[PDB]
Amino acid sequence: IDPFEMAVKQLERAAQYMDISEEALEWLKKPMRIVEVSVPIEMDDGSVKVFTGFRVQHNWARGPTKGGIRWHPAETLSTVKALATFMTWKVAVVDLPYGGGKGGIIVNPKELSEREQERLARAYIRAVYDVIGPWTDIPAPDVYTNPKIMGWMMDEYETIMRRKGPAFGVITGKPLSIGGSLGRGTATAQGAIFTIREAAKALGIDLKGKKIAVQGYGNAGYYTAKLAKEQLGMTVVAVSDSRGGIYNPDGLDPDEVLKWKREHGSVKDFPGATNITNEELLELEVDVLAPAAIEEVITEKNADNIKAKIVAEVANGPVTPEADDILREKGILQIPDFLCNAGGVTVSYFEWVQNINGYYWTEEEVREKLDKKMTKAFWEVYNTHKDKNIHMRDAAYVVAVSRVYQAMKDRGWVKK
Ligand SMILES: N[C@@H](CCC(=O)O)C(=O)O
Repeated sequence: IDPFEMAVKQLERAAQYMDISEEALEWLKKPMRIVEVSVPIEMDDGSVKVFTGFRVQHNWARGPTKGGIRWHPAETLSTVKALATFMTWKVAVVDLPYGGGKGGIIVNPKELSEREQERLARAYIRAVYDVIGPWTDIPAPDVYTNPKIMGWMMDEYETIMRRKGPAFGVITGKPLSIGGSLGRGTATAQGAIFTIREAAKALGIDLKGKKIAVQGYGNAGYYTAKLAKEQLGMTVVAVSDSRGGIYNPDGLDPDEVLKWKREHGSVKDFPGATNITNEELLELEVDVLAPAAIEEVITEKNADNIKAKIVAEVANGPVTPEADDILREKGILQIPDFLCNAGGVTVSYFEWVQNINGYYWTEEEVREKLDKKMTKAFWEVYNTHKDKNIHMRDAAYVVAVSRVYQAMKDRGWVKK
């Protein structure tokens, strides 16, 4: 059903466990500003083709909006609005001076060439310039969008702004050569590792030598497994993909698996492991489950088959609302998605701070700062969950919407 309707219904259901006025809830139920523009480019055949681009600024009570740009052929305004609403909560839960935003272009980047991609990025910036800025709206990379497009977009924005302010801060996730940050590439997996470490500390289970399964061997999933094996002392026994999955009782080395992904199709047919499917990995005996794949994979059909003490939501929406209650009844600690993968937006915030200050940090400073914010965020959510006897998703929503509501009351946007 409609993504924005799902997000609004989730917020309504989470509003039951916290004191919020009706006017503020109605304010939060709709985005503050929605921009739909035409994005024309010159194709390699010389013809001009016009694309539809979106930019949604859900709420800027706590600061400038922040969200990625999507280049997907199945992108709609409703999906962008839903993701912007989720970005608002994501930046509110980790205490960032940001609001929630999102953008997108209905396009297939595979069919476009390199020059067409650069033209598309520059035209999107020229179209949405009036509503974006370093203190207004900071975009970021997302699906089918990379630091190269970030660099093109930053260059176009700087060309339009005539270098009259900090142009590097208009967009994050850009190359290190031009205003990039250290630790951006592994930000979300590092944040997820921090939240998993805190969840284990809060459960009383020692994670060294414990089984972990990660679904989806993408950028987030591979690094989640690699850091789980490296700094958490986990044991990656199973990983999965879009074609299938592999499983090994002794465990797998993330470097080899990623090496294999480069020579053969996906992760299927690992030499020493067993070829399994995605549902099999979901209902597999591991200590921590990390579904970093597409959304809606843990559902009512397989909710009661889950046997993982910790379900880390690296992806956006990997667990359905009824699966949340089923897992809570089963006594499984569930880390909400907009809290678990908040490391990416936190490191993007660090990059923005470095851009606006003109001074840049090292790897260690970024890592320690990210560790502190994710630890504080997880502890706030878990304390809210314990003091009120609610699902962890409800506690995270309470924590985020409380900050947003407080900012709205301070600004005088809403009174009661
Ligand atoms: N949490 C964001 C990261 C991009 C950003 O820095 O806003 C996302 O992946 O949607």
